[PDB]
Order: sequence, then C-alpha cells, then structure tokens
Amino acid sequence: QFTSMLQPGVNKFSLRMFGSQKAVEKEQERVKTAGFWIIHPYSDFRFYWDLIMLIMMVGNLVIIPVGITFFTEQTTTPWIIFNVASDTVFLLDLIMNFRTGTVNEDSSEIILDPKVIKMNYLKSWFVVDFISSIPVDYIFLIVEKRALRIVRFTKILSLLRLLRLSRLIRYIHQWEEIFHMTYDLASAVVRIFNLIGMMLLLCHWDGCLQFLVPLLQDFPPDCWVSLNEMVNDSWGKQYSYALFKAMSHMLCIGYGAQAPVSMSDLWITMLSMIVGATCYAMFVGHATALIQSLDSSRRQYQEKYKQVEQYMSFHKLPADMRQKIHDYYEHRYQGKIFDEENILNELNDPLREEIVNFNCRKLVATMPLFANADPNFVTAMLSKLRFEVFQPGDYIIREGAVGKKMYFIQHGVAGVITKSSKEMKLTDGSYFGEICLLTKGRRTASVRADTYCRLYSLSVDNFNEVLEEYPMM
Amino acid sequence: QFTSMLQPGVNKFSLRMFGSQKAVEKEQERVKTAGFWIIHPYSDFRFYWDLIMLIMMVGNLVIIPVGITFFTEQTTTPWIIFNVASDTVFLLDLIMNFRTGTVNEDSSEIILDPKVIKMNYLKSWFVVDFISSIPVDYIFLIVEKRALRIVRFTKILSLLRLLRLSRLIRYIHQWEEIFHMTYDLASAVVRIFNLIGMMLLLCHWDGCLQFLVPLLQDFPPDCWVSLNEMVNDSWGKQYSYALFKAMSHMLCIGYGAQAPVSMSDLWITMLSMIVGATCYAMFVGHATALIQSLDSSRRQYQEKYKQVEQYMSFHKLPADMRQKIHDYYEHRYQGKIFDEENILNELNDPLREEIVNFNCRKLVATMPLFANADPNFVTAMLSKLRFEVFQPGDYIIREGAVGKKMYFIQHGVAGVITKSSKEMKLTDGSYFGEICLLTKGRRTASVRADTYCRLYSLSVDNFNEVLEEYPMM
Amino acid sequence: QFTSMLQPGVNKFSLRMFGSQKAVEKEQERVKTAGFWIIHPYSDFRFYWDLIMLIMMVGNLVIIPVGITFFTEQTTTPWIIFNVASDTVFLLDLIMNFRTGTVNEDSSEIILDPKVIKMNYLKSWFVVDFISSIPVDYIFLIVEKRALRIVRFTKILSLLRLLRLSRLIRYIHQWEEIFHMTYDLASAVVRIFNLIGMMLLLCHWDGCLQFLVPLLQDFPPDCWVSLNEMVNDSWGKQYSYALFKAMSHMLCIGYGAQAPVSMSDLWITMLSMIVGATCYAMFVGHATALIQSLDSSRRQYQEKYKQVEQYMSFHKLPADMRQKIHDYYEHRYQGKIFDEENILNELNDPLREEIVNFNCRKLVATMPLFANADPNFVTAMLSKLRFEVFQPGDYIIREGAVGKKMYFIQHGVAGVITKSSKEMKLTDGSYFGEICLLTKGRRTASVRADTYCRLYSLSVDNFNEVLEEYPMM
Amino acid sequence: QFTSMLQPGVNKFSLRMFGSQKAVEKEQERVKTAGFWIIHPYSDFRFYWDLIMLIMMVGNLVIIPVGITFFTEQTTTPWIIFNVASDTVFLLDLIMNFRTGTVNEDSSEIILDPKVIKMNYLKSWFVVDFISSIPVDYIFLIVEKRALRIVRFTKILSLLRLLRLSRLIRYIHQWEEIFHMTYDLASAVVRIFNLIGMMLLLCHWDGCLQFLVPLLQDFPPDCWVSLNEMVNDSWGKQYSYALFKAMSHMLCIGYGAQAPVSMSDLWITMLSMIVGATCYAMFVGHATALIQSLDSSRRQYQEKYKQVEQYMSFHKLPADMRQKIHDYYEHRYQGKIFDEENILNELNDPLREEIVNFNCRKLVATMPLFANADPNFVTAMLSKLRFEVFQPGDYIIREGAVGKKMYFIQHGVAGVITKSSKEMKLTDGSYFGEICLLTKGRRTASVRADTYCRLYSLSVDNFNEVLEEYPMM
Ligand SMILES: COc1cc2c(cc1OC)CC(=O)N(CCCN(C)C[C@H]1Cc3cc(OC)c(OC)cc31)CC2
Ligand SMILES: CC(C)CCC[C@@H](C)[C@H]1CC[C@H]2[C@@H]3CC=C4C[C@@H](O)CC[C@]4(C)[C@H]3CC[C@]12C
Ligand SMILES: CC(C)CCC[C@@H](C)[C@H]1CC[C@H]2[C@@H]3CC=C4C[C@@H](O)CC[C@]4(C)[C@H]3CC[C@]12C
Ligand SMILES: CC(C)CCC[C@@H](C)[C@H]1CC[C@H]2[C@@H]3CC=C4C[C@@H](O)CC[C@]4(C)[C@H]3CC[C@]12C
Ligand SMILES: CC(C)CCC[C@@H](C)[C@H]1CC[C@H]2[C@@H]3CC=C4C[C@@H](O)CC[C@]4(C)[C@H]3CC[C@]12C
Repeated sequence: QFTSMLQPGVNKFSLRMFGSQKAVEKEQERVKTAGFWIIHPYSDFRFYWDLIMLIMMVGNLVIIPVGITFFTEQTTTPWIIFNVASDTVFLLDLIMNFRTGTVNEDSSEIILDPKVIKMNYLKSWFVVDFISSIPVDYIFLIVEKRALRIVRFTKILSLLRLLRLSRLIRYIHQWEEIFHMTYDLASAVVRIFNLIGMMLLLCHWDGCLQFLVPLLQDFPPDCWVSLNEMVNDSWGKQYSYALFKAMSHMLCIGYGAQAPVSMSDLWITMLSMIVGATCYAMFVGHATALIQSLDSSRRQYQEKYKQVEQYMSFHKLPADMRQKIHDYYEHRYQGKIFDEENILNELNDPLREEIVNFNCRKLVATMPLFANADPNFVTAMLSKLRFEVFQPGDYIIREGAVGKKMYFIQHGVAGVITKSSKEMKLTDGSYFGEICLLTKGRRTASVRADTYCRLYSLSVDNFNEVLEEYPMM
Repeated sequence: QFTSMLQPGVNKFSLRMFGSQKAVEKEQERVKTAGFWIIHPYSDFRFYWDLIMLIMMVGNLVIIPVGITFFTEQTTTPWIIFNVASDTVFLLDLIMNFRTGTVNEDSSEIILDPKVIKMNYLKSWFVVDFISSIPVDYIFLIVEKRALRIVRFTKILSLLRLLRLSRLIRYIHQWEEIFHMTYDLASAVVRIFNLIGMMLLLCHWDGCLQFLVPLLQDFPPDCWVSLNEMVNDSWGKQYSYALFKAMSHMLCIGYGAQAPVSMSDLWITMLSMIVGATCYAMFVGHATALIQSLDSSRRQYQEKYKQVEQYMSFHKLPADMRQKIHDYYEHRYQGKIFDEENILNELNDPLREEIVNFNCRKLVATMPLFANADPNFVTAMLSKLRFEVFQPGDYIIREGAVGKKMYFIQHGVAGVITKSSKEMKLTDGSYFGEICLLTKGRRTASVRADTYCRLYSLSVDNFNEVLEEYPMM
Repeated sequence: QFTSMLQPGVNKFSLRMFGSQKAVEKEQERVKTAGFWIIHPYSDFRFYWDLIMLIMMVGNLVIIPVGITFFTEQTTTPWIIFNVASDTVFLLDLIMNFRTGTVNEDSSEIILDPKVIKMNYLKSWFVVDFISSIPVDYIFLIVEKRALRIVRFTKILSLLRLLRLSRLIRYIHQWEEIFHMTYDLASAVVRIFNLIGMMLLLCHWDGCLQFLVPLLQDFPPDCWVSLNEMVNDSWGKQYSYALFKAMSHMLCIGYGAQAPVSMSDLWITMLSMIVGATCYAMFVGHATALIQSLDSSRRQYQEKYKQVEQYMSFHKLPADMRQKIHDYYEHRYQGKIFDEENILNELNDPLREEIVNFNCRKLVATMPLFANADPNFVTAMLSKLRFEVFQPGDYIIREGAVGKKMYFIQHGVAGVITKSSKEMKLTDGSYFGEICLLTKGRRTASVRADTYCRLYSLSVDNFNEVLEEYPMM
Repeated sequence: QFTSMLQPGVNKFSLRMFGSQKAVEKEQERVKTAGFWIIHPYSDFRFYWDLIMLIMMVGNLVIIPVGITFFTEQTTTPWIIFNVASDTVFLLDLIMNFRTGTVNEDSSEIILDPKVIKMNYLKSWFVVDFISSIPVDYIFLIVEKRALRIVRFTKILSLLRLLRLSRLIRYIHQWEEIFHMTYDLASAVVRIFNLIGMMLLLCHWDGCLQFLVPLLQDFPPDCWVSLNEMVNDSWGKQYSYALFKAMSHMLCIGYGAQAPVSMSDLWITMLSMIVGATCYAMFVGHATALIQSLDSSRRQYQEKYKQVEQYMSFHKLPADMRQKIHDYYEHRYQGKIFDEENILNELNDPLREEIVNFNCRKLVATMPLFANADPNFVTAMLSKLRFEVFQPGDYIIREGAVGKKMYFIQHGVAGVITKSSKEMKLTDGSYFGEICLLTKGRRTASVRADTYCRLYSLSVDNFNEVLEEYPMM
C-alpha cells in the first residue's frame, strides 16, 4: 500500500484537477517513474502527514512560547521528551519535503526527485525549515558543557523553533486551495479565519514577549512584572496578565496597569501596539469583505434599479410613470438580479432543455396545436417562448392591430374584450392570440390584463423558424 | 375564523410569492388537508404570534439578565408570575412550531403535520427551544426542596432562558425576508439595524456578566465591585457602572476604574474585549457597505467617465479634445449612468410605448408628414428616433453630404446656413433634414448647432423599415 | 431688479437643468405668475440668502452652545443683541421659506404660493423651524417676570436654537446637489466633508454637554468639573478640557482624568461614547469609499487581467505562453481599462470623426490610394481602421496566405521577408499589404514584426463597404 | 556623456511611453534643441538625482526634527556641516528643477527652458521649495548677531526645512507612476506603503512636537516632561517616551502617563489625536482595498454563481435541478470567472492561433478527415470548435435526431449505445458524430456521457463556413 498512498488516488479533487480517471491513472504512473522516494503533492500521505504536522505545529507554537517564557527549567525530563519528539517529527518532515513533488503555477507537479524537488527546496525554504527543525538550544547546551547568561541564550535560541510558523502558513495555504477545488468554501470566510488564527497566535506570542524581555533582564525594577509585584506569582497569573496586557495593546484598549516606565517596556509596548493595530485594521478589512459578499445579490439588484431611476430622472418621467415602472420591476424580477440569456447560454443543451421544460411544458402541452406534436418539436417551441409580465389595465393585445405574437398565460387573470360577446376572463394556464399563427392578418379581440399577468409569448416569426426545421408538423 | 387565520390570506406578499389568487387559493386548500393543526409560515397567525413573541423575547432578554444578576431574590411573587407567564407563552410557541409549515429553499412550505414538520423541528432546534422554554431553575428548586450554593446554581440555570435569542434571531430573519418581498427595504439598512440590536443586547449581557461573575463568587476582595466599593450600591449604580465597564471594553475605550486585578476579572474583561472588538469591526464593515450603497449611482458614473479619460489618455488626445469630450459627457448623460437599450428591453411593450410617447410624441406630432399618420404608425416611428446631443459649433448636417438621417430638435438653438438665404435659426421643437426621406440624394443646407442641441434623429433606413410594416402610409 | 433676483437667471446650472434659454425664459415667466411672493429654488436670491444663512447658522451653532454652557450671564446686552439679531435673520428665513418654490422629485418646482408651498412647509419642517427661530428663552423670561431654577430652564430652552442644524443640513444638501450639476465634485470628497463638519459640530456639542449637565446640577461633588477642581477656571480651560474629554470619548481614546464616578457622568460619557463610535465607524466607512474611488481605473484593469490569468489557468496554458499574453496586455492596453466600441458609440458623429482623424489621419494620408480621395471618403475609411499590436517575432502577414486585410504601421519596426529581395525593414508610418485590396488573391511576401508593432488594419471587406457608399472613388 | 544622461535613453519605460526607438530618438533630439540646460523628466539623471534626493530627504526629515527638539545646541560644528551640506544638495535641486521638463497631462513634456519650465515652477512650487532649501535659521542668526528668545525662534525657523516633505511626496509620486509603466505594481500595495511611510513620518514628527512645545516654553511645571520628571533624561528616554506618547494618541490607545493638565498639552494632544485618527481611518480604508483586490477573481465567481442561484430561485427550480446546475458550474468553470469570447477578441491573430492550437490541435489531429488537411485549414476549423461539458447520464447525441454537430472528446468516458452492437465506450481523445458532416440526415447512434465529459463540438454550419473559404479541401 506504500506505493498507493504516495500516489494521487482517484478522488473528487483528483478527477476535477486532472481531468478523469485515465488522466489520474496517467499521473499515478508518472509518480511510479521514481521509486519509494516521490510523494505527490496531492497524495493522501501528503494529506495525512500535513494533518499530523498542522496539529503538531499549532500545539508547538502554543506550548513552546509558554514553556520558555513562564517556566524556569526547560531541561527537565518532560520538556526534553516533548522538544525531542516534536523536533523528530519536524525533521522527518524536512526529509519528506525533499522527496515531495511541488505544485507549479502554469505547470505540472515538479516530480523528478534528484534535482526538480531537492534543488528547489534548498534554494527556497530549506534554511528556515532547518533552523526550526534542529534543536539549536540543545546543541548549544551540549557544546558549552556564568550559567545564567547560558540560560538566557538558550531561551532566545529555543524561539528559533517558532519559525515552524512558515510551515503552518505554507501547509494551510496548500490544503485550503485543495479544499477550494474539493468544496466551494467562500473565500471571505476562509480568509477571515486565517487572520483570526494569526491574530490569536500573535496575541499569544506578544503576551509571552512581554514577560520574556523582562525575564531575560532579571526582572528589572521598572518592569511591569516587578511594578505590579507579579515576579513570584503562578504561571497562570503571570501568563493571564501578560496576555491581558498584549491583547489590550492589540485591540488598542489601554494597558495592564500603567503606561510603560522602562525603555524595554516602552519599545516592546510599541512593537505590540504596531503589530496589534495592523492586525485589527486587517480584521476590519476582512470583516468589510465578508459583509459585502454576503449581500452581493441584493446589493447588485439595488444598483440595477438605481440605474432605472437615473434613466427615469434624465427623461424627467412623471411620478405616476415612475411608480408604474417600479411596480413592473418588483413584479418582473421579484428582487432578483440575473441574466437569463447569459445564464442559459452557459448551460449545456440537456440542462437548458430541462429548465425550459420545467418552466414551460405544462402550459404549452394544454394548447391543442402543440398537444399532438413530436416531443422534439415541442422542445424547440418551448425554447422560443419569451417571459413577459403585463401590469393591471395593460392591453396585451389590441383589436385591429397586426398579430405578430401569441400568448400563453402562466399566471394572472386577463380578460378578452370583444364586440360580439365582450366577456371572457382567461385565468392561469389559458392561451390567447392563437389564430395569429398562420393567418398573418389582424387580431379580432383585445385582451386586457386584469391583474399582473405573467405570460409566455411565442412570436409568429419564431414559430415559423422552429416549423422550418421540422417540415411535417 | 380559526381556519382563515391559519391560512395564507390574499395579500400583496401572498400574491407576489404565490402567483395570484387562484395560486393563493390553491395553497389555502393545501393547508385545509390537515385539520386545526397546520399553520402556514406566511399565515397571519404566524405573523401575529411572531409579533407577540418578538416583543416578549426582547423584554425577557433585557429584564431576565438584570433580574438574576442585580436582584438577590428571584423567588419573590412578582418575579415568579413574570417568569411563569413568559415561560407559558414560550412553551405554547414550542407546541405551535411543531404544527407550523416551514418555508423550504427550492420548494414549497413543508406542511404535512405528522412527519414533515414534527420530525424536522426535533432534528433541528427542538432542544435549544426546549431548554429556553422550560423553567429549569424552578424544577431544580422544587427537586432540591448549603442554600447559598443552591442560589448560585439557580442563577446560572436561569440564564438558559437566554437561549430565546435563537428564536428572536430566527423570527426576525423570517419576517425580514417576508418584508423584503412586501417592501423594498435596503439590504444595508436592514443588516446594520440587526447588528445595532445585537450589539446593544451583547453590551447589556456583558454588563450583567461583569457583575454576575463577581456576585457568584461572593464579591471577592479583588473584584471591581469590592475595589470600587459598589457591593452595597443601588441596582441602578451597580448596573450603570457594569454597562459602562462593558460598553468601554466593547468600543474599546478603556476601563471602569482600573485594569483588572483578579483572574475572573482579567478573563471576563478579555471575553468582553474580544466580543466587543469583533462587534465593532462588523459595525465598521456594515457602515462601509451602507455608505457605498447610498452613492452607488454617482460612483458608477465616475467609474464610467474615468474609463473615457483612460481611452483619451491611451490615444494621447490633445487637452482641447479632452475638454470637448468632458463637456459632451456632462451635457449628454447629465451625471447619470443608465443603459437605455437594456432598461428599455426589460420593460414590456406598453411601458416602452408610454416612455417613448412622453419623450418623443410632442416633437414628432408637429412634423406635417407624421401629423396625419395613424397613431399605430407614429408609435412605430417614435421607437426609431435616437437621442443625439450636438455641442456648440458642431455641424449636425453638412451641405453636399448624402442625407441618411433627419433630425427633430428637442432643445437648443441650431442654425441653417445655406447659399441662397443663409440665415435661419431653428429653436426648440423645430425639425430639419426632412427632405432626406424619399429623395435619397444630397443635402442642400448645412445646419450648425449654436448651443448645445439635443435632437432626435430618425435614419432613412429606420423610416423605411416602419414604413414597410404599414404599406398605406 | 427684485423680479430678476427672484427669477432663475440664465446660468450654466439653469441651462443644464432646464434645457436652454427658451426653457429658462419659460420658467422665469412661470415665476412671474405670482407677484413679489415667489422665489425660485434655483434663484440667486435663494443662493444669496442660503449663503448668508449658512455662515450665520455655523456661527450660531458654534457660539450658542458655548454661550449657554460656559458663560453664567446670557441676559447681558451683547448676548441679547446677538441672539435677537440672529433670531430676526432666522425668522425672516421662515417667512421666505413659505414663499420659495420647492424642487420636487419627478416634477417641476412647486411654485403656487397659496397652497403648493405654504401647505407643504406647514406639513413638513415648519415646527422644527418655528421652535429654532423663536426666542423661547426670552419669551419664558418675560412671562415669568427661585431664580436659579429659572436660570437652569432658560439654559435648556435656549438649546432649542440648535434645531437650526435642520436648516444647515437641508440647505447644504440642496446647494451641494446644485453644485454637482454645476461642477463635477467627486461624491466621496463631498460626503466625507459633510461628515467631517458633522463630526466637528457633534464633538463641540458633546464638549459643551459634558459641562452643561454638571453646571445645571450646581457642580455636584462627584462631577469631573469639581473632581479636577475646574469649577472656577477660565472659560478657555473649562472649554478646552470639556472638548478634550468629548473628543477622547469620540475617537474612543480614554478619559479626561478618570473614569466617571457619578451617574450623570456615567450616562453622559456613554452617550458621547455611542455618538463618537458611530461617527468614527462612519468616517472609516467614508474613508474606505474615497480610497476605493481614487484608484478605480487601476483596480478595474487588475480585475480585467486577473480574469485573463483565470482563462490561462483553466486551459492550463504553458508558462511561456502566459508571459507572451502578459506582454501583449502590457503593450496593447498599457495599464488602461477602456471599451473603445462603447466609448466611441456614446460620442456624437463630429466627436467620433475628430478622435479618428487625430489617431489615424497622418498614416492614411501617406498611402497613395487615399492621398487623392475626397475627405468624406477618407473619413469613412479611417473609421474602418482597427488597432492591432503584434509582438516581436509575430508574423503579421504570411506568404501564400489569402490576403483579407492591409496594414498601416503606426509604430514599431517590421520587416518584409520575401524570396527575391528578402530584405526590407518598414518603420513608423509605412504601409504593407496594400496589393490585397482589389486582387482577391494570395500574399507574395511575409511581414514579421521585429519589435512590438502597433498597426492599423483595414479589412478588404470594410474597404469594399466604404467604397460601395462612394461609387466614383 | 552629459548630453546622454540628460536625454531619455532607450529603456523598457521609454519604448513603452514613446512608441519605439524612432520615437525615443525623436524626443532625444527635441531635448538637444536647448543646450546643457534641459533635463528630460524621464532622464536617468532625473532618475539618479531623484534617488539621491529621496535618500537625503528621508534622512533630513528623520534627523532634523530630532536635532532641533532633543538637542540644545544646533550651532555645533557637526550640525552646521550636516545642515549646510543638505541645504546645498537641496538648493542645487531647486536650480535643476528650473531646467527639468515637466510631464504634462494631455501633452508632451514641457521642455522650453526659458518660459515653459522656469515660469511654471515659479507659479507652482518655487516658494515652498525656496523656503525649505534656504537655511533661514542661519540667516536670522547672522543678521541678529535675550539670546534664549533667539534660540527659541531659531528652533521654529529650522522646521521650515520640513517643507521638503513637498519634494519627497512629489518625487515619490513621479517615480511611482514611471515604475507602474515599467512594472505592474499592484496599486493597493503601492498606496498602502505610501501611507505606512506617511504614518511613520507623522508619528515621528508628533513625538518631536510633544517635546518641542514644552521645550519652547522652558518646560512649564504642568508639562508632561516636568510631571514625569524627564526634563534631565537622555535624548533616548525623552524621544522614546515622546514617540510612545504620540503613537499612543495616533493608534488612539491612551496616554504616556496621565491625561494632559496644561493647555499647550491639551491642544497638542488633540492635534495628535485628530491627525492620528484620520491616518488610522485611512489605514483601515487602504487595508480594506488591498484585501478586496487580493481575492477579486474568487469574489467575482461567487457573484456570478449567486446570480445563477437567483435565476433558479425566480423560476423555483426543484432542489434536484439546482444541484445538477451547481455540479455543472463546478465542472465547467472550475471556480474560474473569465469571458472566453472577450479575452480571445482582445488577443491578436497569432496569440489566438497559439492558444487554440495548444487547447485543440492534439484532438483534431487524430481525426482522419483533418489529419491530411493543410495546416491553414486545420487552424480555421480549430477556431470553430466550441467547448462543452456534459454531466454523467446526459445524452450528448440522441438516436434519430437530426445531426447538426460533431463532438471531439477531450476528457471523460462516454458510451455509444446503439441497436446493433449496443456496447462501445469512447474515452479521452475519441471523436463521435463524425458522419454528421456531409450527409445532412439523422444520427444512427445515441452517445450518453458516463462521467463528466469535456468535449469540443464543431457544428456542421461552422464546418461548411471554413470549408467555403478553402475550396479544394
Ligand atoms: C527602496 O528604495 C529604492 C527603490 C529603488 C531602488 C533603490 C532603492 O533604494 C534607495 C533601485 C532603483 O534605482 N530602481 C530600480 C532599478 C531597476 N531599473 C530597471 C529601473 C530604473 C533604471 C532606470 C533608467 C531609466 O531611465 C531611462 C528609467 O526611466 C526613467 C527607469 C530606471 C528603483 C527602485
Ligand atoms: C462555511 C463555508 C462558507 C465554508 C468556509 C470554510 C471555513 C469555515 C474553513 C475552511 C478551512 C478552515 C481553516 C483551516 C485551518 C485553520 C488554521 C487554524 O490554525 C485556525 C483555523 C483555520 C484558519 C480554519 C478555520 C475555518 C476554515 C477557514
Ligand atoms: C428605510 C428603508 C431603506 C427600509 C429599511 C427598513 C429598516 C429601517 C427596518 C426593517 C426591519 C427593521 C428591524 C426589525 C426588527 C428589529 C429587531 C429589534 O430587536 C431591533 C430593531 C430591528 C433590527 C429593526 C430595525 C429597523 C429595520 C431594520
Ligand atoms: C475637490 C473636488 C473633487 C471637488 C469636491 C468638492 C468639495 C471639496 C466641497 C464641495 C462642497 C463643500 C462643502 C460645502 C459646505 C460645507 C459645510 C460646512 O459646515 C463644512 C464644510 C462643507 C462640508 C464643505 C466641504 C468641502 C466641500 C465638500
Ligand atoms: C509587490 C508588488 C505587488 C509590487 C508593489 C510595489 C511596492 C511593494 C513598492 C513600489 C514602490 C515602493 C515605495 C517607494 C518609496 C517609498 C517611500 C518611502 O519613504 C517609504 C517606502 C515607499 C512607500 C516604498 C514602499 C514599497 C513600494 C510601494
């Protein structure tokens, strides 16, 4: 199964990235050119290793800053097992990254193990990854073995293990893009969550820095730790007030107790103020983009109607006409912005036929002429039907006018006013204007909408074009 | 009338959601399939019950947090009548929700009482609604009947009645969507008001939490209540300073008196800081969307002219030509962005005829050829007329050029320069270029705009097409 | 001249609102129907009275709050002359508003003095305007003439003169709309300035309220004035610290000295915090809209190229082809988003001819065939020319291919590779492909761009269409 | 080389601004009309002088405010060499600006030395530039030579050298526009960086002002310097706390130590609060524009699909059909918004042919009819091919239907269901519907997609049109 895990298995993502099985099976074979040493970027092992690393790299980036800053002994047996075990998992990841193909913009997944992948990692992120993976602090401690300066350096050297933020950022970005293909995550929701994670991590690290700079200076008499008398407090009361102090600078509220007296404090407060304000300005920006994208369809309709109001304003249309047009837009588009012609053009011939049959088949089927027609012909006619809304009192057809189009009534109560009978109120499902299909003369009756009336109009020219394609009918 | 209230009555919303009466009367009959136990989501009873619940659920969500936090006795007769009466109204609502059809995306309103509605509520919000409706606090008090721990639990158990926020949020969203169909509320104004309501409610609850966590700990010596000496103050001075403290953290101003000394305070301040900053970031985001949507039409014109400036920049047009084009855009579009062809195409044949007659009928009626024509023919010609603005000094028609279009003058003072008379200044309402309609030769006079001149041009080809449809004229 | 001032004079705004002189002179006559009692909303008297009122209403809204709050005696002779003189100017304005026509959306300017204007003001803003104009404080003082309560009421009654904010807001909105027609003020710059004015005015009034509520309570012992010992300080040190306190709550910085001890202070601080945060959220929103509209043209190009990158990504085009396409877009559109077809269609026939002659006349004039042609024919051909950019190495024409288009070279160095001579490098202004105009055969030479090459192509079909219109040439 | 440096050399910017070499060489000659006294705005000397000035003007605008405010003696030999040397470089720049051509909107680069450039600088920025370049402070000191008032004026007079901000702003804007042509810098990234530079500079200057106003008043007893006892502290502890105080007002956090007691402090704090809040509101605005422009392509796709959802909602399509359409959009556009017709129309004939050959040549080449065709004919057919995605189960071709289009299969497994054989599963690269090219009859087999199936369809009409152009084939 080792070859199977290292190879991109047939999944919804694979079949949507590479075209189809025969394409996925071609890529699986391309990996089999190198042996036991090539992992595909989309491989499930890369998926499983990346899910193991991301849990480990959030835990390390939350436990490691607290362990150096708020605990005096980091050479104790539990902290050496934790830092060696994490460093081993991270060092394996560096070896695996040398043998994992890299997705490439405008190309395939670089896969040649000797130079395509090994010489791209070395020229790119190998150093940041080497410094984070290696236990520099333990190497210095072993080489060096006046101890208090040694303990102060080890604490600074063990924060080179926070460069794993490079891998957490890179791995999250790689798998978020794979998930965007696999699912349709809203871009704004994915982006705001990456910042909320980055803001929480930076607030944790700023809280730790606010106690590390005072700790690495032996708690100077003007440091907040000494001034608030929290040098001897428990790690919880030291961490909670350091996070409180760092969150307060970030959301820019105020301070822990008082304004910074010392120069290490005045500068570490200013770094946490600049980091905090930039993160909040970005959160207000990400929040604005999420809020704009939630109401995009309703905002786009309002921008469409406002332009209709500007047309009416330019032509100075009377207020009565301006309300007839507002009532038409409310009852024609129903608050919905869509382009039927563009949306229908994008759809394939089978999906267009299904949408047209659901919308128009019932009404056309009732008409006697289309009842006995071949389903192929009816489907051609159904495409021709155009949707038209007539407001109350409007004359859909006027007596004595040339008849260029017949109407199928989807909804609304119309009324056929004539000279002989003068009383015929057609309702939902009824058809009018039928005679105007092969006579090419003049309409004998006038139909007036008596309520809004949503109708489907087939123009005599369009009927002829579909009729030309099917000669018998 | 019980059947009538439970059934969706013929209203502007019903006739705009379901197509028309015969459709509304069909739905009213669909409800009559189940008896006395089915309420339509659009029913007026659902409207009236939801208006009763929303007033009750704002009152309960404002009175209930204050009653538990700032008043020691909640077993007094007035607070038991208030909490039993509200719990009865809320419990009825749970029974009614089991028998109310649920609007469904992509479908009808689920209406079958036995499983379509009952088994969807149980699998969805029944629990949150059961916990909020039941008086858990009173059930615990009755079962349990060392009392101080009992009073502290009852206070936490009586805040499970704040889960009614689920119903206030769901009911407000259901009826705001019904109102959006019933009226055209701006999406941004509706969304900002839902946040201002949610921000005010969260600020009220954070103020109460800031006194409840200290109260449930017997006012510990480091709590703000004890430090500011407000343990024995009136409920007004305790509530006002707790709201002041919670609003200050939310708008991120500062603190009530000093930075939090205790760990319950440092953590409850940090929760109110994170809740407050996220609510304000969302208010700055909702404010940006309201401000962008108020000036959408003016912003869209500026983006249209900026593109004209970019065309002029690419072609490096001289500054004099760039000002002639700016003056044309000011006097043609008048600061208004609209697409006449798209806006006219959307309108039905009667509304298009009305807009065209108001804009063009007066001018065409003056012309002698169109004066005696059948109103049907004139309406066809009026559609052909195209609107054209000629700047001062422009030559609308040049002598000796082939004549392909005649001009009707809506506004502006033109002037007919010829060789014989050489002085004829036509003004508003005048027509020129008329001879170029059936001669198909060359123009004998040159007309120069002497002011901006808004004219309507009928091309000889368009005159022929309308003339082809009406043979006699 | 009294009739002339009350009548809308022929100005750039009048001639752009009403169509032209004969339309403006028609409106001037419509005003002359009522006598000495009708002022047109666009009248210059309305302009001059509104410029007098706006200076007076900013001065009153800045001097009047300070005079009541920071000065004990407002019955002194200088403050009675100032408040009577301002009240007289404001009372005249109420009389004039009864006789000024009101611009109406979807209509003309309501002008009938007896009911169209008088009964619309009474039903609209007469009350707010009556309360602001009348000296209620002086009427109460005269009627009432235990004095300390009288002085406290008069101070509250004299703040009903701050309702003139209604007129400043209405007059600024009326004249900003008139200026938008008169000039093209950016909407965002006009809107941000209205808020900066409203924010400065609300900050001034919040500063005064922070000292008025303590003053109207005889400086209670817990008020900030008494706690900071500023009861007996000069009006400058009392106003400056009250503005500092109100600006600090508004920009949400902190407090003047300490968090509010009293309940009048805790509530007046909370009102100034909610007013301040809403104004700042709106300033961040107006700033976002100004910043987005400054770079609209550059942002729109980036959105256009990003879509080209998405087309290339979907088709998985090789990285080399992706760079050829990026270089084409840089050298064809030059970072400019414009639609030549839409921008040209909007322009009138004279402006289109001028832009086409400047862009193309020099190059076409050099060609021998078009040199002797009638300027009418050349102008028709110049419209047909299409702009095309060929990248270095591209083959503009290939030997042996059917010739459907000739090329005029605007810029770039091409090269004619043939079999006989095989060396001819054409440069700026040169024409190639000329033989392919009346032969309808095959090209004998292949022209390869040797640098980018911006050329104008005239298709043989387009040459024939212009040639069809002019038979002799 | 002096003439060469002053002349616009042939560079990527020059060849993209002026059309090509022959155009650049024409401009180089236009400069040679004036002698040794005309520098082109795009000249490399202007580039090199502007890069020298910008380093010098950032250094002066950072060192000069600190030198006046935090150092008592500015007449010392090192500060006189620094201020004379910088003033000499700045005075040369004023002389050079008199002889450098100015880029002009809508025109060429003003180049005539006597009046085009000299009389435009004098009427524009000569004064601000003269006041900044001249050492006013030293001129006053020499003329004047009771000394403490002289030292206080000199400190105010030496801040007229901060008007060089005019040149830093103008030079940065000129060279950022030149770089935008030279490279495609994102507008949002360039604009946010100009603000981060302006915010850092204003925060530096506000920190210095907070100590200069107290210094110029002899450290009054209520000034923060005296109250925090920092009058005698080192320049580092005075500057660091003044910057801390000014950054705190700007990001609106709080204060250095306490709220301002004196009136110089209450007003200098209010100026730094208004300057700081306006800069942060602009940073939140620039951050919103950068964040919106990073995800423009993904946001635009979501707005396109939301409109498809609104079309489906208006027609009330069943939920099953709504999921077939969502799956089509995911597998047709693949999350990418692009307009193939618009993107292809913009590209030149060679780039369109290359994109079409890469996308379609392999599949068409396999077909036997197109295998022996002339490459010219195949390229014409390849343009006709249209891309179509058929979902699983869809019938691409139905037996007995008239055949109007043949299909080339790019990806997916189809299946040819017939009556005779009834089993033929075509895969990637296969072609079906071929017989429907010259028969004009009815299809004998029905092909059903058995997986998504991305195919290229050539319509019989389009095949005929390309076949009409090439008669032999
Ligand atoms: C961060 O601040 C700096 C910014 C910059 C540079 C240095 C900086 O450090 C002070 C480098 C530089 O000069 N260029 C880039 C050098 C690359 N070349 C290709 C562009 C430059 C060289 C040249 C020459 C030109 O004359 C034709 C010209 O057109 C005006 C433009 C240019 C501008 C950016
Ligand atoms: C809800 C719909 C619109 C889909 C949106 C998907 C969202 C909710 C998902 C997709 C990927 C997710 C992210 C994946 C990984 C991380 C990194 C971690 O350190 C913090 C959480 C964070 C940032 C997740 C937050 C939630 C997330 C952004
Ligand atoms: C003014 C025009 C554009 C129409 C806009 C309608 C606005 C003003 C209306 C429509 C529905 C209304 C909301 C309905 C119910 C609630 C919940 C309540 O707890 C707070 C107020 C709030 C949130 C209302 C605020 C105002 C509101 C949003
Ligand atoms: C600079 C270009 C884009 C044109 C923009 C015009 C701007 C600068 C002008 C037009 C009208 C002006 C406003 C007119 C009247 C007032 C009310 C006053 O109490 C404060 C200033 C304020 C709000 C002005 C600010 C500047 C303003 C908004
Ligand atoms: C990264 C891609 C998108 C290109 C963007 C270019 C950006 C990073 C470059 C282009 C020009 C640059 C600016 C040029 C000059 C200055 C003035 C200086 O006082 C502060 C930095 C600042 C403001 C630079 C910041 C970075 C900058 C804005």
